Amino acid sequence: PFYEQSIYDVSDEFFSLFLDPTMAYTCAYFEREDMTLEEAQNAKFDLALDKLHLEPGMTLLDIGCGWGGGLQRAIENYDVNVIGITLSRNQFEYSKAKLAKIPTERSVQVRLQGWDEFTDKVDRIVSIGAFEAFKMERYAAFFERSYDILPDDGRMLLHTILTYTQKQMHEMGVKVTMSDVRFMKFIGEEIGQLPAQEDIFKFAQAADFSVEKVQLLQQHYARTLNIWAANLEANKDRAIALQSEEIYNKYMHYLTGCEHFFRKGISNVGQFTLTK
Ligand SMILES: CCNC(=N)NC(=O)Nc1c(CC)cccc1CC
Ligand SMILES: [Cl-]
Ligand SMILES: [Mg+2]
Repeated sequence: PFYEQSIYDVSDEFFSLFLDPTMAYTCAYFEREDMTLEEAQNAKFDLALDKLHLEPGMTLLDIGCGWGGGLQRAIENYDVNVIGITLSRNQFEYSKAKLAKIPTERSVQVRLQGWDEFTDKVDRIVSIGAFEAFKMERYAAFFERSYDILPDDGRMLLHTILTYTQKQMHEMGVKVTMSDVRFMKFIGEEIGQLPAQEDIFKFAQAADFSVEKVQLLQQHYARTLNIWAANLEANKDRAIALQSEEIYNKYMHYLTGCEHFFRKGISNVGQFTLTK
């Protein structure tokens, strides 16, 4: 009967207190065990981009380009035109300015645009950590739009957090405690729908994609979240100064709780190679 500060309300400066310098907010890939967080984030973008079989002169679309680290690796390591789209104004301005400083002989575009608006023809698509925000009632249209803008040899790499069914968690030996259910409720009131592995298969193969590979990075995310949490704790006083002890505690709770979910087996994260 009235109108009444969440983790969403934090500034980009707040995220720089605990993300690596490239501002990746998605699962890293510790290709070597002694990699730093930044090296492992680079390795995760490189892992994704390598699966696209990019050739010189192709155009690459990044759906949900975040703070731009994925397209930075694409511009630096491939001779391709890139288009990045995002619906975040902060990330749009950040990525446009970050990417403008990179030498290139190709075209580079960053747009404030959603996927349901995107009509350009592109040769390859990467989408890292954008799918989690889609509603399942939008899944079909997403894969259809992606399929239609690709050519006949088109490839797409979809990277997304995944959940398990109750039966799967049963068979796997994953016993969900009350603190796990308390945490899933916490995610409701502070963070709506996550796909299972089989869902990506269903909706991608319904849109005439073929699934050629799924790669699961469960324990890489546990390590990613562990490092994020250690960084934020190192920067606690600054985090509380920018925000509040309330917000610092919520973010630490959220990072360490998510870490626990990946470590114990409740959550996973997959890269899906889709071909046309
Ligand atoms: C939908 C857009 N978001 C992503 N794809 N991924 C994250 O939000 N990852 C993440 C998680 C998830 C386990 C927990 C704490 C903090 C972060 C990022 C800083
Ligand atoms: Cl990212
Ligand atoms: Mg992304």
